[PDB]
Amino acid sequence: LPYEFFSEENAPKWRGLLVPALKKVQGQVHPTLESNDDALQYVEELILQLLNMLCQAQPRSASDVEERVQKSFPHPIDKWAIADAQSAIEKRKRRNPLSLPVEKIHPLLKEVLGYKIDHQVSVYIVAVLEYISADILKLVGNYVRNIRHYEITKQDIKVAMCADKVLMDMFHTSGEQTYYDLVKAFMAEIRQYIRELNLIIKVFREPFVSNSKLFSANDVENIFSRIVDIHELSVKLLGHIEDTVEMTDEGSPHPLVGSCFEDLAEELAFDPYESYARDILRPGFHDRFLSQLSKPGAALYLQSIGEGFKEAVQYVLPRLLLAPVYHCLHYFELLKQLEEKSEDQEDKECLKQAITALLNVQSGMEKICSKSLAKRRLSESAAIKKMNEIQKNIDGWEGKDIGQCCNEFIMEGTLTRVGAKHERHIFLFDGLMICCKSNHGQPRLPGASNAEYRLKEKFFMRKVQINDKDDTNEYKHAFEIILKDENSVIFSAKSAEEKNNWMAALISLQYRSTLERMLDVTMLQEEKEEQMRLPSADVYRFAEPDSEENIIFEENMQPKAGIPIIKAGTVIKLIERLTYHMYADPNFVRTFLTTYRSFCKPQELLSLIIERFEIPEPEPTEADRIAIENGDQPLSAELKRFRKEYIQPVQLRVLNVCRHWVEHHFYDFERDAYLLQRMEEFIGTVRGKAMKKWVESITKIIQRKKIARDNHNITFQSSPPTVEWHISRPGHIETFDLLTLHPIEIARQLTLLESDLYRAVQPSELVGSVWTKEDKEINSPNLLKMIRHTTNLTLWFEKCIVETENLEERVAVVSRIIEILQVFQELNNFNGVLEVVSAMNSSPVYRLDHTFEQIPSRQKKILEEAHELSEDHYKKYLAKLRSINPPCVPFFGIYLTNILKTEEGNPEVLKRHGKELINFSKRRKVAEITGEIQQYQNQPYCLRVESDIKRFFENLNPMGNSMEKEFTDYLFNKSLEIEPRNPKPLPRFPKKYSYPLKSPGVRPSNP
Repeated sequence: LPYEFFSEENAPKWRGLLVPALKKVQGQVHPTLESNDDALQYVEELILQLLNMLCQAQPRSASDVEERVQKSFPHPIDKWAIADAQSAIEKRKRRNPLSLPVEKIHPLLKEVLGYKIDHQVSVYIVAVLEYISADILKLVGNYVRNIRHYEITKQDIKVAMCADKVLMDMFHTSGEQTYYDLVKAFMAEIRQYIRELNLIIKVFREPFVSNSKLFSANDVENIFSRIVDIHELSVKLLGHIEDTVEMTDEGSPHPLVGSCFEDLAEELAFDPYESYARDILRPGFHDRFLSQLSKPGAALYLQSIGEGFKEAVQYVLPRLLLAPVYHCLHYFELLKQLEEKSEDQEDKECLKQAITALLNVQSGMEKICSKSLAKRRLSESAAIKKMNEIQKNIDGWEGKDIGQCCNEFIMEGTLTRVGAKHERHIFLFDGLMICCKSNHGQPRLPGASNAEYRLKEKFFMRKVQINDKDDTNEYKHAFEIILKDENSVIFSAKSAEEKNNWMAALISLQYRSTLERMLDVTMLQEEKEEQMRLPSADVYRFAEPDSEENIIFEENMQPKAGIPIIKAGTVIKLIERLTYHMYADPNFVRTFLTTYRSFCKPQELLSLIIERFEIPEPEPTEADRIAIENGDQPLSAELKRFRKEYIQPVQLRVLNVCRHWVEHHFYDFERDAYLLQRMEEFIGTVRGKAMKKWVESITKIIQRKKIARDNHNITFQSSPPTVEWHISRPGHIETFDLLTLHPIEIARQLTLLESDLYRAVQPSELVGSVWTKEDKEINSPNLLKMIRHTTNLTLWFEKCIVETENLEERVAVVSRIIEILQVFQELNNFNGVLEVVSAMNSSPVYRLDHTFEQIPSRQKKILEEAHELSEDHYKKYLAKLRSINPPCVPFFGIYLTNILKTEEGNPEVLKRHGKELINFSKRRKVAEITGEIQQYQNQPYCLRVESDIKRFFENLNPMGNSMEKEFTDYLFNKSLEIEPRNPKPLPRFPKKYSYPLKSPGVRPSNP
């Protein structure tokens, strides 16, 4: 009685160990695909199925297990598996121990097996289980990567299974054409293309290069013909295309890739494509080819390398070599889509220069492909509505709907079954074979089927192998098929033309898998052989390894964890992650540039990014010296494979953070004249091929800023409300006063004024309490400028009140100020609103009972409304702000208060092993708050600025040349004068204003 899989006895012991572990394996093969618990719960059921049959043989030693593996597991999967499991016993260095919980599997093994086993045996068993787990995810991951889905599901796992012959032997739109999308699409296509290239180079071409005595130099050329060159180009192009996008900020319609093509086209890099397109479409190509796998030694070497290898190299490789053609033709038809949909002038200029330089190459192939022979090979190599028609075309079909096991049809032709009376039309489908007898034109009885065809039987199409010989006997252009538990059927064709057609699609299905597998094995192997030493930690500080005393990460923030994030760490490590060669982080670069002045200085940062930029190259070996001035020179090629792949990412990001720097921090270089000087001189030293583009990028921005500082008047969308005139004629700045100017006009101008101030505020001025530092004027020019405004305005209000001795007039004044509040409220100017509340809560005013008595009851409710904005920690206010759309002027007070609580609630540094790490968590938390500030800086108000009035409020000097304390006392003293205490009589003060005291008021004009 084999051990149950559920298991009916022990169920919660086989479902809570695999799912959590396999999720990590998927990130090892395809770090670009998402995990799905549903899919992972299906894989564990497969891995468990394997664990049973392996324990059936009941091995007691690590040697008895190997036997069961070589027998059950097909080839060559059994040879690579035993090589991996052995690596576990050799105790040799490995990426990581068995991902799957070994201490969870070990006890359960002795239960299923039935007896005691050494720990060395268990590890060997799980080792195999690991190789198989990763093998399934590696396969299904490929298909998900090909269909461009980016997500894996339990469903697509089944599809990849059926496509196999090994795993089945053991387990048994879019009309839209946006400019940005085509780039992301092409980049996805070129990635698949490059993968196919590596398949042709490291799987097909490698064997011909390995065996020299059989295949010579020119012998290989006659087959592939400059295929490597095409690869080195696609990589570079894929490089510059990923770099241009990585440099494109969010404030841009689309990356400028036009310059990229211009460089390659100017160098005529698309020439090897022409040489290739010819050597492949030649009339005498297939001849030299087929006459290459027939020569002595060839037919035997192909088989030794792998089983079924020969069949694909002869009936598939030719079709794979046609890819670079269609690929190259795709560029031309794509560049034209760029010039048409280019949103930039300078960009479109580089597009024309590219297409023009590729006219000779385009016109070339456009005529090479139009050949009477070449054109016939192109159309050949080139839901669901089709399957229903084909299934319908079948009469009395006894199988399950074709769509049960088939998603597509490969080809449709005719063949003659040996021992078969009539030629059978054949429908080709993935995982299925269809045979029918034609009855076209033949008479039928009324009511009987009218279908053209008639099919007797069907085949699985899994695990079938074909061998053919154009024998003396009446067998020609035929293939051999082995029915399971059945005699093989020979299928003949009319000519070799169709023979290759069938052999193509057929061999491709069952053989494609072996390729993708052998490719991943090779690629992975190459990365291991290439030993790369980390830069000397003595000459390069950023090279020092990572630990728990120089850098920290958070587990909470990220479960995968996926994208890494840092809690704290020294400035060195911080900059390392700021320009981490492996991956690029946009969020971190933004945050860092906003909150770096709290623990690092501008001059300091510049000096550090330079150190990070310039990296000492590994000293050439002794043999490189004698050859550095002579032929047969190393050329440091082995070093370039790392230098080029390390320098680029590292230095690219150094120029990236340096790009954002000179764009969103132009004030830093404006504050220190020497800082900018260093910047322009550091760029001058930066030299290189593609480095020019990014250099011109930085320089262009720097010049753009300088011309911005020197000498505006932007326009907005209609329509601006007509300005409201006051009792005093326009232009008369002298008569300007609270009662004189028109209520709503005053609010508009103050709203504009306070809005610019708010927008001007840089999130930097609010980090590390730089406004509290003695050097407040330097770090927070805008913040302070805003604060001073609120003070002056509020004071001005109180001054307009207490100085109005006459009660009748002071009531008017207070009444007017309340009206101005209303217009702040409707203009979403919460600032000005609360600036009025402050004057109404001031000592000199809050005590004027006699004044606040003679004001309308309708206005009191308006004032009391605002008084409630402060209550409950600005609860009412915060709720109101979230229901408001810009333009609006937020109350800045709330932000300052929170920011403080954050920098006081969190230690500036974290102590680890006596060391001191810069707590970056604070920096982010603060940035989160500063974000809520920028959210409202986007859209300005739609109001026409009036020079005189704007100036008037900019020149507000209530205190005159007095001090805060002095002037405030005076106000309170005037309050005790205009309204004495209860016992003291209330004097009758004369009127000061000799103009109409009646409000307009607060009523916009119809026009």
